[PDB]
Amino acid sequence: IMQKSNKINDALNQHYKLNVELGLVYAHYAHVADDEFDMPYLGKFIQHLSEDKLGVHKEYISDYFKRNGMKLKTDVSVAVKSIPSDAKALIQEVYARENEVRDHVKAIAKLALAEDDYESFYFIQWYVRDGLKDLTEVDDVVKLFNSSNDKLIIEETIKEMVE
Amino acid sequence: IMQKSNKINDALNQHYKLNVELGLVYAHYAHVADDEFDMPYLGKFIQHLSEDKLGVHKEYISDYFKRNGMKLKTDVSVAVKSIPSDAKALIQEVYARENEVRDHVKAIAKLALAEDDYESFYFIQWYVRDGLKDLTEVDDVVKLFNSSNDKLIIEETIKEMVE
Amino acid sequence: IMQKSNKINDALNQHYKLNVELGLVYAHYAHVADDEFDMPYLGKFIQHLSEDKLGVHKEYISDYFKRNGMKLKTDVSVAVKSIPSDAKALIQEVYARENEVRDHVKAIAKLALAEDDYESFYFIQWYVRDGLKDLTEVDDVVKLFNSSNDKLIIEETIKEMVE
Amino acid sequence: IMQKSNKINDALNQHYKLNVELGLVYAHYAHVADDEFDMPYLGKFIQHLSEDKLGVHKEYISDYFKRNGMKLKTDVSVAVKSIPSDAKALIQEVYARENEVRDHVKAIAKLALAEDDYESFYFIQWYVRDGLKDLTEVDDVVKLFNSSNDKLIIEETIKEMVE
Amino acid sequence: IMQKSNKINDALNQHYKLNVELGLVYAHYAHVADDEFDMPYLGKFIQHLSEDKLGVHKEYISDYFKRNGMKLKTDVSVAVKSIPSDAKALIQEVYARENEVRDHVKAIAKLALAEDDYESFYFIQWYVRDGLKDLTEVDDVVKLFNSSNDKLIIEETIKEMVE
Amino acid sequence: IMQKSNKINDALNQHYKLNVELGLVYAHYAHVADDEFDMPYLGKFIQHLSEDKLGVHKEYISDYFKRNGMKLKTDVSVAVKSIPSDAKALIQEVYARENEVRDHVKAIAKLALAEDDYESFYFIQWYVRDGLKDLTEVDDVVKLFNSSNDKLIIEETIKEMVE
Ligand SMILES: [Fe+3]
Ligand SMILES: [Fe+3]
Ligand SMILES: [Fe+3]
Ligand SMILES: [Fe+3]
Ligand SMILES: [Fe+3]
Ligand SMILES: [Fe+3]
Ligand SMILES: [Fe+3]
Ligand SMILES: [Fe+3]
Ligand SMILES: [Fe+3]
Ligand SMILES: [Fe+3]
Ligand SMILES: [Fe+3]
Ligand SMILES: [Fe+3]
Ligand SMILES: [Fe+3]
Ligand SMILES: [Fe+3]
Ligand SMILES: [Fe+3]
Ligand SMILES: [Fe+3]
Ligand SMILES: [Fe+3]
Ligand SMILES: [Fe+3]
Ligand SMILES: [Fe+3]
Ligand SMILES: [Fe+3]
Ligand SMILES: [Fe+3]
Ligand SMILES: [Fe+3]
Ligand SMILES: [Fe+3]
Ligand SMILES: [Fe+3]
Ligand SMILES: [Fe+3]
Ligand SMILES: [Fe+3]
Ligand SMILES: [Fe+3]
Ligand SMILES: [Fe+3]
Ligand SMILES: [Fe+3]
Ligand SMILES: [Fe+3]
Ligand SMILES: [Fe+3]
Ligand SMILES: [Fe+3]
Ligand SMILES: [Fe+3]
Ligand SMILES: [Fe+3]
Ligand SMILES: [Fe+3]
Ligand SMILES: [Fe+3]
Ligand SMILES: [Fe+3]
Ligand SMILES: [Fe+3]
Ligand SMILES: [Fe+3]
Ligand SMILES: [Fe+3]
Ligand SMILES: [Fe+3]
Ligand SMILES: [Fe+3]
Ligand SMILES: [Fe+3]
Ligand SMILES: [Fe+3]
Ligand SMILES: [Fe+3]
Ligand SMILES: [Fe+3]
Ligand SMILES: [Fe+3]
Ligand SMILES: [Fe+3]
Ligand SMILES: [Fe+3]
Ligand SMILES: [Fe+3]
Ligand SMILES: [Fe+3]
Ligand SMILES: [Fe+3]
Ligand SMILES: [Fe+3]
Ligand SMILES: [Fe+3]
Ligand SMILES: [Mg+2]
Ligand SMILES: [Mg+2]
Ligand SMILES: [Mg+2]
Ligand SMILES: [Mg+2]
Ligand SMILES: [Mg+2]
Ligand SMILES: [Mg+2]
Repeated sequence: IMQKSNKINDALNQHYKLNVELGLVYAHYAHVADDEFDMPYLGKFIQHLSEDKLGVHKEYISDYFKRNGMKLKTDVSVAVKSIPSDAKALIQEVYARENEVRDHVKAIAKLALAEDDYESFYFIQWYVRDGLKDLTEVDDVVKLFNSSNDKLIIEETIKEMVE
Repeated sequence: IMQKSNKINDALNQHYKLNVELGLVYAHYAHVADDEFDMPYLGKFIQHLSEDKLGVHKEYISDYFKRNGMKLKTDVSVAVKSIPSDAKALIQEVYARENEVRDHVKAIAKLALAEDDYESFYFIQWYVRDGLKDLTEVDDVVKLFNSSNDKLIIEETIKEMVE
Repeated sequence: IMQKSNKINDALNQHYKLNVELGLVYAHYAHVADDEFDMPYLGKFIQHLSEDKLGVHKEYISDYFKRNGMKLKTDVSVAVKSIPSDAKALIQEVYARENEVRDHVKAIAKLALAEDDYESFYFIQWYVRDGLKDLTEVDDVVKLFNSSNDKLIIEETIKEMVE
Repeated sequence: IMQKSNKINDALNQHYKLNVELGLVYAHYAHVADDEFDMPYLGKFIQHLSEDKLGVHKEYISDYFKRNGMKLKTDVSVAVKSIPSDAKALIQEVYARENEVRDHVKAIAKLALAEDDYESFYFIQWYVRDGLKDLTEVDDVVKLFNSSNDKLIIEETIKEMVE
Repeated sequence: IMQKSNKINDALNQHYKLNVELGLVYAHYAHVADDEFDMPYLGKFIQHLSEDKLGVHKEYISDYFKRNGMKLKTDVSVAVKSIPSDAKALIQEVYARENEVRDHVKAIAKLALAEDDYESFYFIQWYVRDGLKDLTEVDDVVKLFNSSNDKLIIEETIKEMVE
Repeated sequence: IMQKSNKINDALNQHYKLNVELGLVYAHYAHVADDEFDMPYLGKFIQHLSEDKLGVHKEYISDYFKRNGMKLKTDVSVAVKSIPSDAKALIQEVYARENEVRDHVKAIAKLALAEDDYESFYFIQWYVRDGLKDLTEVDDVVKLFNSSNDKLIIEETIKEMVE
């Protein structure tokens, strides 16, 4: 009498895929921030976000599926074929992707209510809140590039954020 | 006077890609071991191996590239399109893939000597040793399925291995 | 039945001499960084590298010779007859010399294999790894001069590196 | 795709046999050093070397075989049919045998590279280093017999070495 | 007025030889128990018994000889030319050899009284008691193979015995 | 109104050079004491003196120059082209060089007073005292070779001095 929603199943499989692929992209951007742009703390901030997407962001869905009978799907393809031209544009790109996360998460909450899937509406509340948190942390680094022209000042300020 | 080997660069980019894709496959197999085969400790063993491949196995290469000027490439595609039929065949599949890792790692060591790239030969020694270690840990779980017909006995024995 | 290689003996005596003379040059550059360029932390970084070259870098060879019957040779001549014009070029010079160290160390590893001197190949692995480490630490200071125009910002950033 | 080298298998079985038989000989020499030559600390030094050869020196090979599918062979024959005439010649004999160990270990490293068996080249690095260490510790006792004519002085000096 | 018995000297040299050769055989059986029969705890039990035979069982005799003027003889030959077909028969074989130890030890006690060698009768009391102890510990593992058909149950039970 | 004395500048640059070159010679003699003469504690005593000359003895001058505007000069050449024939003559040679240090240091103090350079007279007081201290410590080892014919007795006595 509690059959899982296929629509929610698909939307969460899509979101699983987004977090894997985002995490793989951020792992690359973390590398570039350190190696090419000489900003290892910016690299550490982005690497932390990468391990976040490839960790709890995907594991919570996988665990959730175990409990309710939804089917997990692993279908992944991502190629980092060009890189932003400097550190500001790099973190600006990360921002734009985190903003899209908020839009994807919102669609899932809306769908969960349309499906009368209150377990799924409960489960997604965490993503609803974290969408704004991850976006805010990234926004706190974007602001640094408009507040100083000095890479090492910026780096020094980031070091108190991923501490 | 210390220009990086393109051949080693490619072979390590390929190995980076193998560890990402293997890690994504193992994350799926971990899920199935718990959810479908009712073996959450086998699932915990495979999840640990997944986080190993998607963690230090790929990060050491990325860090190494930063030091020597090799170029990191992120080009990933993996789809888990069928799953082994039971827990024994699942861990047997994991075994077969770890055995292939040893063959890939051996080719890189051999290439590093052919290139007179002793930094790369040093760097790969860790993978040379870990290839046998990961294979042995997986082999220690395969043996359980030939030693008992009782899933819960096996599960109980695995619990002292990923402890 | 285990007679020491004269070729390895000479190559390690040459490397002993390189580390003494490099260490004496860096001791001078450390002085100049502090006294002339007003960068005492850059001076502390270079002094640490000096004591590294004049310490374990030369002592490991001397100890090794004691064990295998190779002959130690002390033949040293170095004069610091001009100094780079500013702090950036100073650390750039240190970089260029550490990069040459990697090339010298690589020749010794290659020779050890050609001689079937596996004790010497083992012994040099430490230098193979440290060549990249010392180069990376120096590279981490070079990057600072391209990341800021402010000596005191740079100095402040170096202070968290030789801490 | 990772089939074990029979040549390495044989060379390591031979080395297993050497460490057993050497250990049995040293256990006898330890006895004689104490009982016949009145040098119990020299006896303790040689007994420690005996337990070294009959312990980790043979166990590491046996463990290694478990991991890679090589076959262990136990084929042992040793008879101590004459004993050196005094303590100096006793420790001189031990020295000569440890020097031969270095030659045997070197042949195995060389063979491992010829076989492209990098797991075996990794595994033998420990023996490559320990060959010089055991030889050096034994050499440190040989030197005592050329530095003093007084057994009890020598004994007293050995007591700070196997401490 | 206290001249050592040659008969006891020979019987203890023979027993020294038995403990060396038994210890070498058990080291091999320990390997097989783990590697071939997938029972590493059974392997750990047999390895412990091996180090027992090759340790105090032989050292007590060697020490005893030092005190009373008996001559130590090292004459060793052992080849493990076939292995029992499964774990039960392996531990059954170990049992049969430990039972023979009790018979050999009993002959020495009897001889010591016939020789009026009360020091030797005292010295052998330890072996008289340990013969039954080692036999009992081995018997406690034999019983497991008649109490369960499940290798992993047996393994789990052995793990609380060599703990 | 406080212009640095060129004469003191030269005399301290010469003394800087003496301590570097002496330190390099002692590092070699330390090696020989251990390796050739079988006296590792004598080697440890001489190595400590080497690190003394190449450390504070040269660094105090370099630091002093930073404070008063004197120019540091690095002009070093030393070759150890023959070695004394035995341990006594080795330490006798070290003694003779430390005695010359006292004469060089005395000339600098005398010059500092002739120049009315009381900062330089203050600065050299440390060297005035250390000249006698280093000479006394070396003299305490020379005395050992006239007090015993037994290398190991001497070695044992040195071990309580560089402790
Ligand atoms: Fe569907
Ligand atoms: Fe976080
Ligand atoms: Fe599921
Ligand atoms: Fe792209
Ligand atoms: Fe940038
Ligand atoms: Fe998050
Ligand atoms: Fe600041
Ligand atoms: Fe700060
Ligand atoms: Fe701060
Ligand atoms: Fe290419
Ligand atoms: Fe692990
Ligand atoms: Fe890079
Ligand atoms: Fe598939
Ligand atoms: Fe199953
Ligand atoms: Fe691993
Ligand atoms: Fe249990
Ligand atoms: Fe249990
Ligand atoms: Fe338990
Ligand atoms: Fe030569
Ligand atoms: Fe350092
Ligand atoms: Fe030497
Ligand atoms: Fe110059
Ligand atoms: Fe400057
Ligand atoms: Fe270094
Ligand atoms: Fe700060
Ligand atoms: Fe600050
Ligand atoms: Fe700070
Ligand atoms: Fe064969
Ligand atoms: Fe030891
Ligand atoms: Fe085996
Ligand atoms: Fe013999
Ligand atoms: Fe003697
Ligand atoms: Fe050893
Ligand atoms: Fe003493
Ligand atoms: Fe004493
Ligand atoms: Fe003492
Ligand atoms: Fe007899
Ligand atoms: Fe026991
Ligand atoms: Fe004896
Ligand atoms: Fe047999
Ligand atoms: Fe079996
Ligand atoms: Fe026993
Ligand atoms: Fe149980
Ligand atoms: Fe239990
Ligand atoms: Fe238990
Ligand atoms: Fe002048
Ligand atoms: Fe001192
Ligand atoms: Fe200056
Ligand atoms: Fe000379
Ligand atoms: Fe001498
Ligand atoms: Fe001094
Ligand atoms: Fe004494
Ligand atoms: Fe003493
Ligand atoms: Fe003492
Ligand atoms: Mg409604
Ligand atoms: Mg070649
Ligand atoms: Mg060759
Ligand atoms: Mg080849
Ligand atoms: Mg009677
Ligand atoms: Mg006057």
